[PDB]
Amino acid sequence: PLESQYQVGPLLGSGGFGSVYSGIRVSDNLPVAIKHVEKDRISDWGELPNGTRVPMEVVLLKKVSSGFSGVIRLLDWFERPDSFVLILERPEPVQDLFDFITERGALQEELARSFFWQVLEAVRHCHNCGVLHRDIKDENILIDLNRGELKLIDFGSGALLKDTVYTDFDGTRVYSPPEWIRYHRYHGRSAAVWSLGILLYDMVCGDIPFEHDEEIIRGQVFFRQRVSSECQHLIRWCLALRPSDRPTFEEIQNHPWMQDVLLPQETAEIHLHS
Ligand SMILES: N[C@@H]1CCCC[C@H]1Nc1ccn2ncc(-c3ccc4ccccc4c3)c2n1
Repeated sequence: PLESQYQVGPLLGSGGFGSVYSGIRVSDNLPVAIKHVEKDRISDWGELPNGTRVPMEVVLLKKVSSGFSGVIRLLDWFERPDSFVLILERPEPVQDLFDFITERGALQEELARSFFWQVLEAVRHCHNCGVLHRDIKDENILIDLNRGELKLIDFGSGALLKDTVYTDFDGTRVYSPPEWIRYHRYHGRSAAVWSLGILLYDMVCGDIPFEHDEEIIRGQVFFRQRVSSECQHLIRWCLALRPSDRPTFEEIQNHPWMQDVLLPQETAEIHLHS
């Protein structure tokens, strides 16, 4: 088979996640993203039913890639002596929610609402498939700027969803809940709902609410921009210091602020086109 059925293009980015490149599938000019993960930097390993020892991201993406969904799909993967190479779907034109907020600042509530709903729909899909992302943030959300469809990326800090406590967090500290900071213990859904509150505030305020551990432990949110009282209410609910006091994905989606959402194409025509 060999790994030269893809044509390598510009390096999209690099970090602890490895290196991501823009690619093209030679067989049908399909756009793809190629991620190279060094074997040494793999924290949590997984195993495929056939016995192959692989990165956990491959396990979790195979559980959620039975599309369609708001999750970037794993098309293929390869093993090399000192690395693993993942072939993922690449929307085009595409923009990162982090870069989108860097350019446009605080998003209008109608846009934040459409974007936030699609994340909820995507996260619910991962949970329905027994996968937990565990690093929900603007940097891990791509926008298909023509279709106005958002898609989740980077399951490298994810895990299989479980009803017991997690005592491992390899995600963004400023997006981590107070219970992780204090006890180094959290539960999947409530820790996902905290991060969703950090995300919605980031959308509507143009920045995360907390920079340091004390601000997190305190969990008191100051609104720097004009934001509706219903939106502030949902944010503060998602950011309840006690996990049990946070909403469920159903309660978030049934909140008065989450009503009369736009469809992806309407959002792109009103807010993204031109
Ligand atoms: N969060 C960054 C946004 C801009 C490009 C580099 C990104 N860093 C990462 C980190 C880990 N992963 N894991 C998968 C991706 C990924 C997947 C598909 C992509 C499609 C188009 C553009 C970037 C893409 C990034 C990724 N990007």
